[PDB]
Amino acid sequence: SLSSSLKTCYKYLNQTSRSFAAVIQALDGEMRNAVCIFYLVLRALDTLEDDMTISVEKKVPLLHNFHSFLYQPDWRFMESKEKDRQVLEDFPTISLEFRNLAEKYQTVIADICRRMGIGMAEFLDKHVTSEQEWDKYCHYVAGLVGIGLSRLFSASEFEDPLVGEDTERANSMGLFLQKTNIIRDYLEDQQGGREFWPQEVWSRYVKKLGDFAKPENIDLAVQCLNELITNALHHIPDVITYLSRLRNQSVFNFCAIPQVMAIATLAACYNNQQVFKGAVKIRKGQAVTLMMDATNMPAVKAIIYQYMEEIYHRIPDSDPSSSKTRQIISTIRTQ
Ligand code: NI
Repeated sequence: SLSSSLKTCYKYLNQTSRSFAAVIQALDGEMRNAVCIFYLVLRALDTLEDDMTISVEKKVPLLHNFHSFLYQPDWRFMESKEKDRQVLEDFPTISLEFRNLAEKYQTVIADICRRMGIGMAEFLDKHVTSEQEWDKYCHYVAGLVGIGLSRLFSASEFEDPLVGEDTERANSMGLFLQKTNIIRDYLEDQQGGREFWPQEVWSRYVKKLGDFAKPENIDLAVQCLNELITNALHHIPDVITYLSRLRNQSVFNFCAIPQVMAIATLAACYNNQQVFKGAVKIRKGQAVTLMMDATNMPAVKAIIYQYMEEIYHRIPDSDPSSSKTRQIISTIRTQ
């Protein structure tokens, strides 16, 4: 039932999303192709942004005008040295399918690309300073994905207008995933010369973000870790509100699975020295269980509440964020 070009698009989706691909492919009806194409367009944009072999002077024009390449049938980019470069080399195939989408989906995807390109370009030289700047960066690379998705769901009418309307809750969905990834990936990012932890926070502990990798600094590193985890937890009430408003089963699964994965991850990272020694992962069986069970509101709430309990009873009295961590958890639990 797929055209030659759509066949190729799903192949790329599987190459670049692994799974998530199966969850996307389970989306009902018109949502499936819309989300598949949105994901590929975002992957192409992110592939440009990530590629350190592309100079800033070359990269900014590509970021600024990426949204316009969607309407340029022959546009491709042949000089990338990144893992997912096939989506850039074969962009014509993706944009062809994009232009085959209903106009209501095109409008959303183009708007999000435009906005993300501008934001990504703003952050190419600079690192993240304040907590407000952390939220801004996360909005650009992840919050806008949540906003775009929510707008696609409402436009398809498989979800209520409210989903696309409430940009704040949609933004939180994205910020929660992105902050979680940033926290978990401290060491991987360090070894790759990337710095995403906000300076207003870490500079309360060490003189350079890299100092957290030093074993004499483990206590300070964990305090900072716990502070950032506490920050991320503030998004959980919005995540619960967002999930609670979904009436489509395939949408609910698509939305809930990454969020329950993120919470399991934050729970694993909390007060955990191993964050600064390797990549803390969810144990493989457990990850598949959470995926398999993340299917209705009572079940997801029960999961989040259990993980919040595991954090709560691990909070060291001596942690400088201990009071705040307890308070957000009590807030999450009583929703
Ligand atoms: Ni420009």
